[PDB]
Amino acid sequence: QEQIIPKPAEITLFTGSPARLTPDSLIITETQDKAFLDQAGQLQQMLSAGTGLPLPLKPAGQASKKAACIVIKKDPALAARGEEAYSIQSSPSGIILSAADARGIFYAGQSLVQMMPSVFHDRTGDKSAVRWNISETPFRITDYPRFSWRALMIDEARHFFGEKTIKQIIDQMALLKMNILHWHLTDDTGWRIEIKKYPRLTSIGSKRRESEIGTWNSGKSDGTPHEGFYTQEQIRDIVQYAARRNITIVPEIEMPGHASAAAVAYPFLSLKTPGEVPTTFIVNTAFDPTSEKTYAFLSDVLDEVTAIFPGRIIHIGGDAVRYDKQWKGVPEIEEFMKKNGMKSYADVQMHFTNRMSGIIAQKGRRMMGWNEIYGHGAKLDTNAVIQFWKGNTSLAKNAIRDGHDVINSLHTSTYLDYSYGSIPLQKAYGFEPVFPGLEKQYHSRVKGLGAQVWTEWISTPERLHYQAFPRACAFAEVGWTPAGKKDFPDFKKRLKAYSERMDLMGIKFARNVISQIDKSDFFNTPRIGTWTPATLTREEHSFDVTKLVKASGKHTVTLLYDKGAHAIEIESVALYENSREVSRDAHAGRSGAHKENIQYILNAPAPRQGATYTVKANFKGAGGRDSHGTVYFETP
Amino acid sequence: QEQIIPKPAEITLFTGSPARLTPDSLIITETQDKAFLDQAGQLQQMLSAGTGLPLPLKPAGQASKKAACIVIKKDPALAARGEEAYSIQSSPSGIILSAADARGIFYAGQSLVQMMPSVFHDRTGDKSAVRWNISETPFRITDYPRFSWRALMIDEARHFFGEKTIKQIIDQMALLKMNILHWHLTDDTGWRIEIKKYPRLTSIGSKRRESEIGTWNSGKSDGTPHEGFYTQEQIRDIVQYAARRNITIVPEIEMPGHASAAAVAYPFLSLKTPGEVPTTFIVNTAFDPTSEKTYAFLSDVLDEVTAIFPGRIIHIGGDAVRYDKQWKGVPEIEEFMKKNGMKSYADVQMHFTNRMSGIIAQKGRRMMGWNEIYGHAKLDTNAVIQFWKGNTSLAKNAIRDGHDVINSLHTSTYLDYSYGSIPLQKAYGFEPVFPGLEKQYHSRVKGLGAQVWTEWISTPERLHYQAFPRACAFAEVGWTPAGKKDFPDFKKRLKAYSERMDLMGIKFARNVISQIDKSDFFNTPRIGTWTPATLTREEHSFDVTKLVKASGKHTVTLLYDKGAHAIEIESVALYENSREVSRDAHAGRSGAHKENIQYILNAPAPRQGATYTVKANFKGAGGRDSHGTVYFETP
Amino acid sequence: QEQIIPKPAEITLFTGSPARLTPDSLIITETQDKAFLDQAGQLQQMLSAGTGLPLPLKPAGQASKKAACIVIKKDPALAARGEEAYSIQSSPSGIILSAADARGIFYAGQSLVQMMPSVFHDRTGDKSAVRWNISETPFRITDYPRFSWRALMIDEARHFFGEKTIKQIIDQMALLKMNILHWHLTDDTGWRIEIKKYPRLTSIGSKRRESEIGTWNSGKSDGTPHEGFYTQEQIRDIVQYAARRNITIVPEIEMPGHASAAAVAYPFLSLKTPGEVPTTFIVNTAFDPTSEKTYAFLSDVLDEVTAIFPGRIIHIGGDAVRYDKQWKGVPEIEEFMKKNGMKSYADVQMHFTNRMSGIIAQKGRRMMGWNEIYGAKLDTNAVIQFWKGNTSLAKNAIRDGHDVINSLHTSTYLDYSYGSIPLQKAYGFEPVFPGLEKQYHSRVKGLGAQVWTEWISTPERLHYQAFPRACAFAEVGWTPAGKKDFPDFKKRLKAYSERMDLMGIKFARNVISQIDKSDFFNTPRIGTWTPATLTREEHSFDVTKLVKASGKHTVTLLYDKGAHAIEIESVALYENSREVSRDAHAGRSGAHKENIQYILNAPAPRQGATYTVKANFKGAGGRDSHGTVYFETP
Ligand SMILES: CC(=O)N[C@@H]1[C@@H](O)[C@@H](O)[C@@H](CO)O[C@H]1O
Ligand SMILES: CC(=O)N[C@@H]1[C@@H](O)[C@@H](O)[C@@H](CO)O[C@H]1O
Ligand SMILES: CC(=O)N[C@@H]1[C@@H](O)[C@@H](O)[C@@H](CO)O[C@H]1O
Ligand SMILES: CC(=O)N[C@@H]1[C@@H](O)[C@@H](O)[C@@H](CO)O[C@H]1O
Ligand SMILES: CC(=O)N[C@@H]1[C@@H](O)[C@@H](O)[C@@H](CO)O[C@H]1O
Ligand SMILES: CC(=O)N[C@@H]1[C@@H](O)[C@@H](O)[C@@H](CO)O[C@H]1O
Ligand SMILES: CC(=O)N[C@@H]1[C@@H](O)[C@@H](O)[C@@H](CO)O[C@H]1O
Ligand SMILES: [Cl-]
Ligand code: NA
Ligand code: NA
Ligand code: NA
Ligand code: NA
Repeated sequence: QEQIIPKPAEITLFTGSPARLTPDSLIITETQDKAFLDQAGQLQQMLSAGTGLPLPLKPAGQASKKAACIVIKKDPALAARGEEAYSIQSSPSGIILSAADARGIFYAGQSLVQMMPSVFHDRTGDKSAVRWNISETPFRITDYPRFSWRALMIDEARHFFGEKTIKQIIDQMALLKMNILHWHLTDDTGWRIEIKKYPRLTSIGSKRRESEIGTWNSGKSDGTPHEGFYTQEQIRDIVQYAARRNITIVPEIEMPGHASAAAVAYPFLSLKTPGEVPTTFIVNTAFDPTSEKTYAFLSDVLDEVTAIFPGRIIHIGGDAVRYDKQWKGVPEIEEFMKKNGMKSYADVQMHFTNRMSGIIAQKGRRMMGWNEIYGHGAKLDTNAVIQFWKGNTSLAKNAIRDGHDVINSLHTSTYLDYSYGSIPLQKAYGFEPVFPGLEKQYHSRVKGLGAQVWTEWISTPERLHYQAFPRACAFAEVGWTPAGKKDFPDFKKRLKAYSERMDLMGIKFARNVISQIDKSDFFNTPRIGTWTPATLTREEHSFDVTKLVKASGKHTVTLLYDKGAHAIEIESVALYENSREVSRDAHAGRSGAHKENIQYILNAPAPRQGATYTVKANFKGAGGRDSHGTVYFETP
Repeated sequence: QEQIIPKPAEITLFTGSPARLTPDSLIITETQDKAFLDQAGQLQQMLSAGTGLPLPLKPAGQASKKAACIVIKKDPALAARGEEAYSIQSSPSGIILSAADARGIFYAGQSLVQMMPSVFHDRTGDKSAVRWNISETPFRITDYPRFSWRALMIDEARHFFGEKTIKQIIDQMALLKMNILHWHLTDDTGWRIEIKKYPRLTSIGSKRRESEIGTWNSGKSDGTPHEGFYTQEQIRDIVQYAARRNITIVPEIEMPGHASAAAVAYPFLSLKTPGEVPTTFIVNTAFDPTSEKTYAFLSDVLDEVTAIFPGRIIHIGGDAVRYDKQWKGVPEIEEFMKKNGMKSYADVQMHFTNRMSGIIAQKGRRMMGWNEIYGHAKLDTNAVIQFWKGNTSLAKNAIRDGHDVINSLHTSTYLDYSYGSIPLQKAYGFEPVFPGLEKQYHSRVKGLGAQVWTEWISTPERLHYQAFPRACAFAEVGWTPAGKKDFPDFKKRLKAYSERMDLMGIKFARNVISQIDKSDFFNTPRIGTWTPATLTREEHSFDVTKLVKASGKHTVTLLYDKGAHAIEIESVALYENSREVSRDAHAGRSGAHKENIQYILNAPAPRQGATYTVKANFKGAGGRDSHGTVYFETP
Repeated sequence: QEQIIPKPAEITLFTGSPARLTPDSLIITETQDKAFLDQAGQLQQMLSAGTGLPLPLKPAGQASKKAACIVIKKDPALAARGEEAYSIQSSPSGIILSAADARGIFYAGQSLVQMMPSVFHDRTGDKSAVRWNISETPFRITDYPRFSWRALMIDEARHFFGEKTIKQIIDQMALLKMNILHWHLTDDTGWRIEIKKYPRLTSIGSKRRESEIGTWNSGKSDGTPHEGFYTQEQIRDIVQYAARRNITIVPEIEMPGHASAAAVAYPFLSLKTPGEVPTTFIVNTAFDPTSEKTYAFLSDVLDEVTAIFPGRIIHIGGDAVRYDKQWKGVPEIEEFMKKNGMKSYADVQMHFTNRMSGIIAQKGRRMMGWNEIYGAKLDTNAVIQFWKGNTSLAKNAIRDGHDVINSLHTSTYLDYSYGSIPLQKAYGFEPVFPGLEKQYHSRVKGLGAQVWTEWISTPERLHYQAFPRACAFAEVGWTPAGKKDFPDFKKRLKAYSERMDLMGIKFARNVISQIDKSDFFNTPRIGTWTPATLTREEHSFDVTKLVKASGKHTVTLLYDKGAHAIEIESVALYENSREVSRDAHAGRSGAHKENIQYILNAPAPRQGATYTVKANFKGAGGRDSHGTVYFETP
């Protein structure tokens, strides 16, 4: 049925047969705007490669007749919905793609691919036999993002991955309509940008002798040198590759902290420069806030950043320095503080980060940073963007009420380096970027969200995939789909289909995740009973569903363990019409810490007026009766 | 691909590939008989939309052997088997559908449909993706019905469903080759046929304030008015729609009982007319059999019935009046009985139905009624007797007296009953020839009828649930030769046929189709049992040395019989002497509920002089009180 | 790679869509070599019938490049790899079949068949519904056999099957690229070759009253007469049937032992001729080696053999006579040993086989025999077939100038059960004798697998014993040693089995999923269980050092000894404390074994983390159980 991730804003389904691309189908451009023509050509190349169909570009050929073509239109009425909005009208007569801005057409194409057979992505095989149907019926889609900032961050400073890997990540982002690549390119353990005025930033800072592994303070090492960096020509190519796929790159140059690799290259940049690039991930060196050379150096670097990154926003990091380890007691710090009348080390960081916002602004750019740039001593430039990642949400809300745009990256929801125990798939999908205590008038200041793939413990592309996917798919939906249309069980079904595409595209996403059952699948589902140690003193259990049996069809009963030392063993679940059985699903299930076949399918008859309907479930405690659970009843 | 329900009478399979309908295929008529030409237009129109292929009608001689074409022949050889017989000769040379009467061709086309992909029935399906193969090999089919009367009754008096629903029912009947729609159109709770001479029959009799729900005497009501009736224009349109699909409509005007709606419309028609159309289903009002105006009124009604229903037979119901509630101690009745020398209230009823049989005969029609109309001024010998009661001697005597009889034993054919009361198996096992009837009389047993009473049926979907799939079983009972009936095979065929019902929108009962029944194994070898004593060990050995004669798949079925505990099955293996040569190790459970109780073993080509042993590892589930039987099928 | 059995020697895959044959496809020959034009017509006939496509032959230059065409070229470069070598270049623009010798084109065709839908083998199947793709991508194959002698032996002396059955055996051999049919046609219990000069060999020797069943000296029999033989016309027909499919027939006339049938027909041929053709399989009668009549009679037989069997090599068996039962204490033997100075009965047999090898050499042929023929003079060109695992003897045979074939009986005797020789043992067989030095390897020309038929009385039982282990021996004979891979072979054997089904081969269906401890001599062991360990349900096995890549790892719990099995409920993989994969299903590991393999999805490993396999199992009826837990990577 409907399988697009993100789920689009407005969908209208019609009855009949769907559109199908054939060897006779054409792509017609009914506009002269060349931005739309460039998108049309890029759309032709993509669709032809994946389907094998020729799909040549023509403004003529009429619209054939019984050969559904692709029509690209420029519809001004969608402009109220932003430059990323588009509409799709699909029927056997035609497939019309419209947008106010050319970027909408690209996203229309991605929706088109996701409504076609997944084999589109196969690099092998006979595709001349595929039925290239667009969904299962005719339809009208009007679509647009809830949030304008839908970001994925890749940390290449902790471990470098390179052009091939990041282009493959960009491909996943575009297919999910994520539009910001936050590129964390500098940190203590690596510097990954060629700066032509300062060659040692890469010739020294891009190489280290070994890497700590396992976890922080593991005492374990791989004893393996690690190096890599991007040349400025590579960065230009990747910027272009991303922009063609509707993605703006936000570069991050960490400061005043996370500066070890830069300091080793040029030791005057820090008051406590390490002897070599750190081999452990527990070292955080800080730039010297008391020497103009620091600011002069950083401004020269930022000059080259702006020449090769056209995006308006530059991320400085700006998270808190480890004051005790780095500045406390250093004479250059204490005198600097006494002179300028500063009471705290945090005041010294605020001074640095405020000065950098003026340096960034004088380059025609806009500064972004982690929420410490805002506070907790003068105040920060109102134009600065704040990425919230930790603390009381009152800090983000205070910044919003003071006039800052905010990106919600609360680390307990969005840090993809964490395990699936720490952030399960349902926690990623249930993330709500708009802080709940924030008054409605302020909501438009929450521009969106960012998911972070930190790479201390990620050294291969396949491990990067394992950590980033499938949860990045959830964040793409949180960023795009209207809040009122979010639906976690439905998202997980669509995720199964989408996981075929990830396989064919080489993405080693986490396996044991997509098909789990969690209690969050059932907030929108009726509850018909429970079990307790007391109800386990019998094995036959009856639950009334009279009010829920309104029509013929399939009903799914789920016995979901909640807590207790013991699971339940389930023999069968049946539906009774009055006192007679009319459907039974007999199969062994176990609902406890592990959930094994806990869903039972019941076939309801067209209801008998005046009859009662009862779900009867035969189950008992497994090794004991300390078991609590809930019985859910789905009526699709 | 012998999927057809009902099972055809004679089939001979060949070797090779089957015929396939392409966009080149044609339908050519090899006969000028107009009845065949009208049916060919029907066949072409149906098949074109189902398959999405042109399938053009071209006069004979324009047959290109590029593509297999459909040939519609007329073969007088088939007349020995009646007007509904036909033959299908299938091969890439072409598909030849022959028949002595045009009705045979229609059924040939329905069989054609059940041999093609089910996508035929999907209206929005991608039909151009399909290969329209007729079954899977060449074949000759010589088909005809065992019984001439294969009827389904729809009650629209209790609840009215209307034109769209009844055409949908007619469609399912036609695909199952059922040929009689018994239309129960009047009863106590409704009158659904427009009678122009007596407009209150519909203006009053077709409306009631509310309906009892749940069951008789429930004390529950839906509080919802219910109304509806067919105009005579609607009935003519539905008569033709049915006639196109080989179905004769037998109308029923209930009498002398089930008269409440007629009486309330015209209170002189009953001695105990209710004050309003009953809101419950326990009220059964009787026409007044002592008054001439009653007979003249009903004779008038039947005049209008005959004008719009072309069928030869008119049903009156004629089941017993509730004598003690309606007639006993009523002065008119008691004196009528003295004047006529009658000793029982049944005598009064029989006088009424006897007289109605003459009134109907004089209109050039035949009366039909339930067995109450038959006994030992008198009953027209051309009357048809339909039996709800299992009384073989009464049917014997009716046959000797010259009556065609129809068997509708209510404990087997009443589809308003639950599946506990009448399981699918019991419907399929129904034998219309009354048990013990001497063979001399079998030929007057003209068929069967299955009844959908609608007291507790208010939607088309619930009508489907009660009517199907047991109506499929009766279609087979009525068509298939008795010696070719095979319930296990019917169940396999029904599983396929239910795909068609799904796409056609028939909300049949889903849980009743794919059961395993103990009767399935009556002629399957028994290699062992289990008892509480044998469940004290995990491993169980059964000798099958004398049964393993060829390589291939052997099926072990561990079938629970009785006891408080099921058995949980870990694996079943085949041993050649002391060597394991096959093991099916899926988890199974056989008890009150059946969970994967069939185990597939691959036998080697048998080795001379070797012992073969089925070893089954199983134990009691929760205890040892369990008995069952182990069956062994060869390929 | 492909699904072809045997695995080709060199494969190169590319991205994209595969070549596809259509009704417009043609077969084009770009060589004038008439041997290639002949193979091309035979290929056309075979492919058009299987696919239902017309596939007409067209000359180079008169074709439309609309559809993919098959192009047949002669490539002398492949000559260094022998006459059976070939290459295939396939893409949507064409399918080029190349070979140095016309025999290679036939094997190129057999590989094409295995890369197309299996409906090819269904004579009645719906062939027009099928997309005739050559595999799933463009590819380049260069292929050639490792061994030149890839033999299957069928014993029709013990039980006669006949022409229809041997031809369907030949069809399998050809699809598997086996090139030698070793035809065991004479023995104690039957003589199956018509010899016109000695008509009693078949009129007497081809008939027996009944057959022993069960096992040797069972005392049981079937009370059923059994008879049959091939006429010389039938032989010539089967010889050319094999030759059209790249197979040379090596006939076998057993001597000096296994002679009962011959002797009963002509009693002067043995010193201990039985009274009737034996009806048990333990009787082994010896020809009389001390009498000139025997050699004259056998030379006459071999004259007729050479006229209907054209191949260079004739097999005599030559295995040891039952000396104590047949020759010891016989006056003619003891006097013959005195006259000639022989000290052992084996010397008498060696004199016999040595002399037969000269008789066979004088007819323009090469003698072949079991290792007893090597250990007046043995013809230096004789071929030695080893049922005995004796490397020093094979080395000496090679040093004395003999080609040798390896048929180690404990690995290649397909009359044995699958317990004695499981599929994996057949596949793991190495024809190069263990310990043989490299300089001698070139004289190991291949292998032979033997279907003895004492206990095989039907074609279907022949299939059950012969297949699928014959499929493994086909791969041993052809595939390079370093490209062998038993798991991948079982994967391909699944697909090859559809072809066997459609072609009527009643192969043993259960054996591909058998598991033996021998399956795991080269698989890591991550732990064991013992009566000690069975006191708890949860068990933990470290696999930190073994998790190196993403994908499916397999845990096998294999019972070794003890009076009790274990019942298994679940097996899970843990990354530190995070459960990351769980295979929950019921299994049992004891005298019989069910579902004892558990499949786990490893993520891309996290450097420095610990990976732990956790398994739930307990004792079945007790705790006297010992086992080994194995761990396989993807
Ligand atoms: C602002 C920020 O996110 N800093 C670090 C980040 O660099 C990374 O090390 C992460 C790993 O979980 O932990 C954070 O404390
Ligand atoms: C979410 C997070 O990373 N929190 C802190 C962070 O401040 C980091 O800088 C480090 C300092 O030691 O410890 C972490 O626990
Ligand atoms: C919540 C839960 O799964 N509890 C136990 C489980 O830990 C396991 O010990 C087994 C014991 O029988 O089944 C369940 O009773
Ligand atoms: C002759 C006959 O079938 N009469 C009634 C019928 O009208 C219907 O009410 C049915 C419901 O089961 O009960 C029968 O007694
Ligand atoms: C006859 C029968 O099925 N008995 C089963 C019993 O064996 C056991 O499985 C139990 C599970 O708690 O359910 C019972 O209904
Ligand atoms: C040399 C040789 O293989 N001789 C016999 C062979 O004839 C056959 O009887 C086989 C059956 O197992 O046993 C072998 O010992
Ligand atoms: C090694 C082995 O299988 N031992 C089993 C034993 O554990 C128990 O299960 C018993 C049940 O029948 O049978 C024995 O053969
Ligand atoms: Cl005998
Ligand atoms: Na569509
Ligand atoms: Na407020
Ligand atoms: Na003799
Ligand atoms: Na672990």
